[PDB]
Parts: sequence; C-alpha cells; structure tokens
Amino acid sequence: GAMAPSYRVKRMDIAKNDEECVVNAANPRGLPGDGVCKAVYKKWPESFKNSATPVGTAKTVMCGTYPVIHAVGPNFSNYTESEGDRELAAAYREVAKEVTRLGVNSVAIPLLSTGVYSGGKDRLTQSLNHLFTAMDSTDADVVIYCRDKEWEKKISEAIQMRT
Ligand SMILES: O=c1cc[nH]c(=O)[nH]1
Ligand SMILES: O=c1cc[nH]c(=O)[nH]1
Ligand SMILES: [Cl-]
Ligand SMILES: [Cl-]
Repeated sequence: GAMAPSYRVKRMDIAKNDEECVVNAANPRGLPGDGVCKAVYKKWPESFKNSATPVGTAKTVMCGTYPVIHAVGPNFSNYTESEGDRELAAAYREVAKEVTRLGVNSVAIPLLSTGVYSGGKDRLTQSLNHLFTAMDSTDADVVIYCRDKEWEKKISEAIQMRT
C-alpha cells in the first residue's frame, strides 16, 4: 500500500506515466483501437496477447513485469444511459480488484467511456464518480490522466473538494 493513499490528476499521455501499472481504456476485442488504447498499444504491444474481454470487465496482461489492466467501458452509442451506467460502474469495480490483486502501490488510470465511447456527451463527472466509488477502498496512489486543460481543472477541483 501507499503510506498516505492519494488521488492526483495529470494532463499528459498515460503511455508516459510514472506509476507501477496502467489501466487501458480497451475495446472488447483486444484491438489496437484509437485514442488512449492506441497509445497503450504503441508503448506495450506485448500486453495485447489474449487481452479480449467483455464490456464491464478488466483483464490484466504483463508487458515484461509491467501490468496493463485492460478495462472495457461501454460505448454509449450502443448502450442505453441506464445499462451503460451499470457497465461503466462495473468496469471500475473490476479495475479495483485487479489493482488489489497485483499488490501495486500506484496505478495510472484514464476516465473510461469519456472519449470515442461517450456517445458525444460530457461524462467527466459520471466516469470520475464511478472511479471514486471503486478505488476509494484501495490503498494504491491513483493518478488520473487526461488530455484537455478544462478537464484537468474540473478533475483537480473534484479531488480537492473531498480533502
Ligand atoms: O479503442 C478504444 C476503445 C475505447 N476507448 C479508447 O480510448 N479506445
Ligand atoms: O475530451 C476529453 C476526453 C477525455 N479526457 C480529456 O481530457 N478530454
Ligand atoms: Cl504528453
Ligand atoms: Cl472512451
């Protein structure tokens, strides 16, 4: 565990993280994909051996000794708001189980279903609150990675609100 488990946010490519493991915003088929998934494929392509896994689940594959946790959020283009919400919460609960099982002291995590799987909606608050529900009972240092300056400010504010 971390000495004083924390949440932080950074605005940069998750493929350059400084944590003991990474969460991929995966697709169910283990394909290179786009966005975070493509950056993860470039950096850790070995981790895509038998990484296919259903929506709402996480599957870890080692790249050397570095764990890549493939977390499959719902594509809100395909799911109803209600079913999508249930699967998005479930994907994060499976991430918390994997982070715990691995015994890591830190994890780099993107906001699932906020990019090409958002169904064109802003899901910062929805995705971040499911991340907190899952990760609050873990003792790993969590570092959330984002792209956009306005998202960094909103994520930082949500973290600081609780402290
Ligand atoms: O390929 C995919 C699927 C989900 N999320 C991404 O970032 N890329
Ligand atoms: O538009 C987006 C989606 C995810 N993360 C960001 O920082 N911006
Ligand atoms: Cl960067
Ligand atoms: Cl996404």
